[PDB]
Amino acid sequence: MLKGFTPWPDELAETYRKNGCWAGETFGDLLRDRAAKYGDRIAITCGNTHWSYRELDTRADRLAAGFQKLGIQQKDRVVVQLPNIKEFFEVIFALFRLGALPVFALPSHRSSEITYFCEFAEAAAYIIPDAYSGFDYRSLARQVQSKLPTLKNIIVAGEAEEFLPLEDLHTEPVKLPEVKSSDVAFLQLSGGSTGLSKLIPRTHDDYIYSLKRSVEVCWLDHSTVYLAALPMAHNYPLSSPGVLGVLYAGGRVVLSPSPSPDDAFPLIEREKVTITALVPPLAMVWMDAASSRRDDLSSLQVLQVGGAKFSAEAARRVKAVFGCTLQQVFGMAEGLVNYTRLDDPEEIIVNTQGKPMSPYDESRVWDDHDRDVKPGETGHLLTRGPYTIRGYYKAEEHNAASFTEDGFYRTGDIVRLTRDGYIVVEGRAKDQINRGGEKVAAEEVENHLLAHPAVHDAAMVSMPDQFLGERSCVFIIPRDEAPKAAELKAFLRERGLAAYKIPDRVEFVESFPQTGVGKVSKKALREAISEKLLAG
Ligand SMILES: Nc1ncnc2c1ncn2[C@@H]1O[C@H](COP(=O)(O)OC(=O)c2cccc(O)c2O)[C@@H](O)[C@H]1O
Repeated sequence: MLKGFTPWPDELAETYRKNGCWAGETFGDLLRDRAAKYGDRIAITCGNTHWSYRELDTRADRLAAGFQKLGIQQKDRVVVQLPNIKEFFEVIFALFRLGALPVFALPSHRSSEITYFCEFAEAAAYIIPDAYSGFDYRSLARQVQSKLPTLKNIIVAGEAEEFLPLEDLHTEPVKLPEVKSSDVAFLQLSGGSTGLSKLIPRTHDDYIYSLKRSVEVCWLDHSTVYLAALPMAHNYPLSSPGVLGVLYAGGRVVLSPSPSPDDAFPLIEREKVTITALVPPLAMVWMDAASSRRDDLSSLQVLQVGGAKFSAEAARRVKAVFGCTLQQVFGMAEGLVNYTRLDDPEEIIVNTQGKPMSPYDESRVWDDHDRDVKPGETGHLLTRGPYTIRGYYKAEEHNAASFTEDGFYRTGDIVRLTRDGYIVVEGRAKDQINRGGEKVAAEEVENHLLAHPAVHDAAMVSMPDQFLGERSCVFIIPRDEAPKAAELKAFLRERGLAAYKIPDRVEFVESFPQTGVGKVSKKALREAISEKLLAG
């Protein structure tokens, strides 16, 4: 057992292995199997290059041997920070076959976060591309080493300079140590706020199960052509169903250079993508673009939007702008993933954030005092299941606060449950605005503002007030010429919005600060409004 990992209770583990949730197969097996069945099928597409399943299988074996020869051992952690390129895949499955643990960093991470990941995880290696999106990662590597002289295996996919060329590692395959389906397979990152994310241990069994359910719930098959538009190392574009779900089903993954329509649209028409995944802010950009671009996105069958709540006023437009089915996805790297079903009524797809994907996912909505709220009532969401961790990596204190004594994980979201078990998310507990003794659901107000013809997007956050404790500020991205602030308040007033929900202040910006995967960082917005106030 990996040191720092919190296992599922023995009796539950058995239940899961008995009902078949935990298949007992490793990622190594998964690839070996798929490679044997349809080796010639194209698994990955990137620009003009392609990789068959057999190809990936072979490179993974040959790379694992190189990694081992390098001195990387079973249980070793390896911080992987690659863009959406083919290497990512040979890198993780090779690590998977050596029993080494990838730690999934994002392209946007810098020395402060990377140095942390390498120290905390006591990383044996750091894997980066030479340069991506205008950033030279070797300079980041140099910054990291100067902070951690002990990190001596810096692997670069591309021009390595003084470091180690990933391409020079492949060698003759070898006998590798046994990897158990119950072993931790990798460490993911949590996505809250306050920098330093917690590390999340996921085992082969519990993760592959999450992939199998996502495949079934999302109808993926040999005909699936999934476009990876978001940084694919994030839990959402990696497994819900993600690039890994697509490989599980024998489909084909297309790698986009960036999330932007300029890059993605041609790819959708050229490669005939049948499904892609976006986060709300990007969904807005795609919808605007889809109305000004002449690309043929007709092959699109399913457009996923998640990571954050995709407001009703926007969601309802998917069918007409893209002519495909919208699928809201509400998941967390900690475990639980919810989806609106592909054959659900338009209203359920447009007004909810789905229902647990597993029959064994347990959900509870509690009130501030850990008491189950009354049916249909709004409250704190706790969850427990086959693919939901029981604790963060080496984090006793935080675990004491994040998990109930019995095993439920407090997701940090405020939600209410529907009759059929669907979840209607209000927003995160931390994003609640308590204006002078009144709670305000930010997203409720943003949805209204999205109805205004001059609003591209809106993010409402709290701001300090010495008299009311908290006031509300909404950041608006103008859909061209920015309307006046009084015009927006009046708009909301005309709609009958309760007076205390109306933004006290309006800030116009060209874009919102975002997180690694692309969601709006309300924390950054709070800092920005808080700073402006201090300026006075
Ligand atoms: N659809 C939706 N609606 C409202 N809030 C949502 C949401 N999706 C995610 N969230 C917020 O994000 C955390 C989970 O954070 P991450 O680990 O960074 O993950 C994801 O955001 C995510 C999105 C879609 C699918 C999957 O698998 C993941 O992991 C939630 O607790 C919530 O606050």
